[PDB]
Amino acid sequence: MAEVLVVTSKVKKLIKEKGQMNTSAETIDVLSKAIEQLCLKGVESAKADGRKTVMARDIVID
Amino acid sequence: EVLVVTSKVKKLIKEKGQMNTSAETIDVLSKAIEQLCLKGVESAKADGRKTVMARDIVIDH
DNA sequence: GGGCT
DNA sequence: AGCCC
Repeated sequence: MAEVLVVTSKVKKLIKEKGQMNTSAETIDVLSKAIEQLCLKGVESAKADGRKTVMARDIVID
Repeated sequence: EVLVVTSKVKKLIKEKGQMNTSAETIDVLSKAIEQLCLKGVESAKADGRKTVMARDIVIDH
């Protein structure tokens, strides 16, 4: 799907290796929505600063 | 290390923002995913489950 | 590599 | 001049 923004295999490997847990399909969808929201907040910060580039300091996790 | 699909993130930010994406931006997004997944493991384990589910990924903040 | 922010 | 397409 063109909608998936996370590397499914690497996310499942992290959760398996660090948690001994499986990962639901819906977990991948929520993580992809999280990325989309972070990128859109990033665009707003960069635009407010009059920049053309989304930089690390534009991505704030509360 | 990289947990986001770099080409799709750059396409989203280019298409939705008419902006470039810094290399460090990709690293911060990957750190964000790692932290969300590890908080997910905590919630799932606390609930006695063997699967990280959507309700384990808390993002409303 | 070839420009750009 | 460091860094992005």
